[PDB]
Amino acid sequence: DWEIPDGQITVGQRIGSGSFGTVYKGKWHGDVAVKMLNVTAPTPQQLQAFKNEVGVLRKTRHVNILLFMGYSTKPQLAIVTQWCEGSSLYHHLHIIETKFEMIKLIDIARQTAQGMDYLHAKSIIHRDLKSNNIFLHEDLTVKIGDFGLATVKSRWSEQLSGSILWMAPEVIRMQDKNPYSFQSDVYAFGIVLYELMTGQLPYSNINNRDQIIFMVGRGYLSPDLSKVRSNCPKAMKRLMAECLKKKRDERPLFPQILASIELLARSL
Ligand SMILES: Cc1ccc(NC(=O)c2ccnc(C(F)(F)F)c2)cc1-c1cc(OCCO)nc(N2CCOCC2)c1
Repeated sequence: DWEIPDGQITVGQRIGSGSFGTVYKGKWHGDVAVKMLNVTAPTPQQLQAFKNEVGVLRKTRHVNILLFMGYSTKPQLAIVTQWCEGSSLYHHLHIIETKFEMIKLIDIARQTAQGMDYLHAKSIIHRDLKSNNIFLHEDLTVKIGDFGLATVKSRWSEQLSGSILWMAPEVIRMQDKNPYSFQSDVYAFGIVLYELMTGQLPYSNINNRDQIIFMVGRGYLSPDLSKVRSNCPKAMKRLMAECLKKKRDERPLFPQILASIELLARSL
């Protein structure tokens, strides 16, 4: 089992906090990351979202997926994962503005498609794929996770969460019927491809969030693919357009995406 014996995990510096949890850099067989899902006695919702997140993570054993290490219920509900030196893709592209070579951008894309293909084969829909959830371990290896603390685990689009730029037209329309599919994860991956190849977030010239929501959902607005840097291969721009298709069934799945990136990478 993955239940860590009591009084083994130690917690150090607070790395983040939100409505749905607090993350610390901790110690348990070396450096680890610890997520405290509750503070006071947990609600039945918190216990269930904990059981569901642990259920998802315990099924993952892949180099491009954040390493789940274990869990604790005493004294608080905790999830222990590996600790990674580095920064997320978001930090690199939009905060410190790292100028990666085209070969590295294609490799980050390949490693993300690699981890995504794995999750989909295990019937795990990410539901929140974006550059912030793509960690660059030692600024070289992609480690996909869900580092967000604004959202809860399980169920599917209540809403209320700013990951709108990576939302497929069918997800951004905020309908009662569950809009989440493998294809909505592919659209989010297409947005990540846009960020890699442009170095920008889409719709940067629109200052109104409700207008972005309305227009993407209605198909009036889509990413400007002419913004992709000159050295972006024609196959990559073609793949990006395929992933961003408004009709979800027209979107390629990750075994196809992965084969397209692997062929692209060999032909540089
Ligand atoms: C500790 C923790 C526990 C569970 C989870 N859960 C998932 O990752 C998850 C949930 C649902 N599904 C999946 C899916 F991948 F299958 F989709 C994955 C995350 C963390 C966590 C939070 C976070 O946040 C930092 C503050 O934002 N930083 C990290 N780092 C680890 C690497 O070193 C830098 C710090 C780890």
